[PDB]
Amino acid sequence: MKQYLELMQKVLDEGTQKNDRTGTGTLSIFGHQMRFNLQDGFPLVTTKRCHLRSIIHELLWFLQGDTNIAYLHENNVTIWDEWADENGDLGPVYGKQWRAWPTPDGRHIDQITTVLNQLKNDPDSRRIIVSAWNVGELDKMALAPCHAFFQFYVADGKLSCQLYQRSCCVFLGLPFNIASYALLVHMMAQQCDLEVGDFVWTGGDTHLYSNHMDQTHLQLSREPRPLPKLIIKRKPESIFDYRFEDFEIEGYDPHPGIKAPVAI
Amino acid sequence: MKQYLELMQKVLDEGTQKNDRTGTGTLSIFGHQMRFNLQDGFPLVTTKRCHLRSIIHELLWFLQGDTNIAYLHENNVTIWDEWADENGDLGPVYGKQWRAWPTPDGRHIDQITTVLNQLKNDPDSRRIIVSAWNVGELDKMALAPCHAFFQFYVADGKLSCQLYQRSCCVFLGLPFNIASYALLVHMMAQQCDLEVGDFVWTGGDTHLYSNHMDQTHLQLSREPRPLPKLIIKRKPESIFDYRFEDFEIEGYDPHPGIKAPVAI
Ligand SMILES: C#CCN(Cc1ccc2[nH]c(N)nc(=O)c2c1)c1ccc(C(=O)N[C@@H](CCC(=O)O)C(=O)O)cc1
Ligand SMILES: C#CCN(Cc1ccc2[nH]c(N)nc(=O)c2c1)c1ccc(C(=O)N[C@@H](CCC(=O)O)C(=O)O)cc1
Ligand SMILES: *c1cc(=O)[nH]c(=O)n1[C@H]1C[C@H](O)[C@@H](COP(=O)(O)O)O1
Ligand SMILES: O=c1ccn([C@H]2C[C@H](O)[C@@H](COP(=O)(O)O)O2)c(=O)[nH]1
Repeated sequence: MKQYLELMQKVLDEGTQKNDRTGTGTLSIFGHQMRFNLQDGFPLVTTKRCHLRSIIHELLWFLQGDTNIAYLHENNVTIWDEWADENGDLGPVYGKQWRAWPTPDGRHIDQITTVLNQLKNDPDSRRIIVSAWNVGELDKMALAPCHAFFQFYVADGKLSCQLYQRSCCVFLGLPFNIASYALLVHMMAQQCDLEVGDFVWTGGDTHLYSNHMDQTHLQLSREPRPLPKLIIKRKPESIFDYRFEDFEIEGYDPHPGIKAPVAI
Repeated sequence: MKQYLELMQKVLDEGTQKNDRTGTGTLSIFGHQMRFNLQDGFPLVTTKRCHLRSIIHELLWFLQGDTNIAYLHENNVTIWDEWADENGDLGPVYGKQWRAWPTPDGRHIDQITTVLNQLKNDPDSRRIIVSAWNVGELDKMALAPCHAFFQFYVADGKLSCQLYQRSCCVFLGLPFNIASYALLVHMMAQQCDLEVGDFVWTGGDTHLYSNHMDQTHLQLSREPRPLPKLIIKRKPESIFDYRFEDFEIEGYDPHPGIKAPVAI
């Protein structure tokens, strides 16, 4: 899409040559923001074919508060296998923090439940937030949260959301993170009887890995196409009752997929 | 400053009306990003005379890990009075989370010292973050954090910083926050022998209160003046050893001050 393709061009033109913890190298910029009016369509990239199957199961996985790769493997979703332990645990990552943030005194906070109730009962609140950046448990996580902080906002019966991504692999992860959250917004909006608003993406270290240069140049050649439309075919009793089948993307006519190496 | 004034104009041009828990009306937009090249000068508002004394003392107070206003009173800083209890306590706000975020294991994490060490030993890290948003202790705080989370970044021997402010009172609090963090960056930079880079400001619910409209337009009719210059007259042994006298602001010729009501 326009915004995404511009971010790619920006990294290429202004990026800085940094050496990352991988050793692979990187072109990087710091601080960037894009706005996606969800009224214009689901922000799923068209200049390259992306698969929602994994994006959806991961999100539903997150909402369960599950941090064991089990559910994902049972649905043929790899993504988190390269960081899971023997048993398939990743530590108190997204999900554990979303559904059971640990207080210093033993209790547990349910941020998703809180956010739902604030949306329904105090939509004007300026502190409707979900944070995965739990400092006290970062050392117990298989990896530090990339999409670490998000805030909801209601205005004219519309639900908007801003995500703060500390680290961003522009080529591989961004398309995935964007669709993931756009998805959540729709789910929340349906559960609270609100129209969808804007999805605002904000990133910290935004980069393109060196061995992605070819792919990026290839993708920048392709013309963006009309955005598809997300369809929710059922309104569950709660935001925790959604099932994979409930979603359907209509009108998605993307350019062919582009394979690329994942630096771990 | 150009960036600041354009923000105000944007809120006024694109903001929708909302009601906050203070019973006061507001004009707000959601999601915005601002950039300040610290090498251009110290980002202190000139279209309105600002008070540095308080800005500096609050910051030192934060770095000390202090959450009681006694210190602020000794130096005659009043900014926090309205929210302190009978004993001057504000609860586990900024200072406490920064210097001693409590984990569930009974440990405590000093995030400031941590980033300092990351800045010196692994400046390329994409996890140099300080968060005051402790879901577990929000209910003990006199006020939920406004400048909630910030990330550092190094490139070309320059230290940049990005702040995420969930809620922002454009006319009254923003000038304070900008200058506060710009100061933290200079200190962090001086301690790490780095040159200052950019201070990126990212806001969530950015608003102007209904009773600030006249002052806002008054200020908006003024022409920004050249940015002042910050001069540190000493290099302390640690980031925690700066005194008020170590700082000098030169070339500050602001327009007349503009008194305005604070929503509590
Ligand atoms: C962001 C995020 C979550 N994540 C996590 C995640 C973790 C480490 C990373 N490391 C690097 N170098 N780049 C990344 O974008 C990245 C993303 C993802 C995991 C795998 C794929 C991936 O390789 N894509 C495959 C599979 C897609 C699918 O199964 O649906 C592809 O062919 O597109 C994408 C996103
Ligand atoms: C940010 C922050 C810290 N804070 C804390 C803080 C806490 C709650 C808030 N609530 C609201 N409604 N607006 C705010 O900006 C705000 C700021 C401050 C508190 C007061 C002033 C203030 O009254 N402004 C006067 C100060 C005069 C003086 O120096 O004594 C001014 O005109 O500058 C500024 C900063
Ligand atoms: C909070 C503290 C700060 O440092 N700076 C700020 O601008 N503020 C503002 C935001 C808002 O006007 C009010 C907080 O209200 P709430 O927590 O959003 O409900 O103070
Ligand atoms: O949802 C995700 C997860 C990971 N990453 C990327 C960010 C970095 O490219 C790398 C993680 O590295 P560190 O930030 O921890 O160094 O994977 C994303 O872009 N999105």
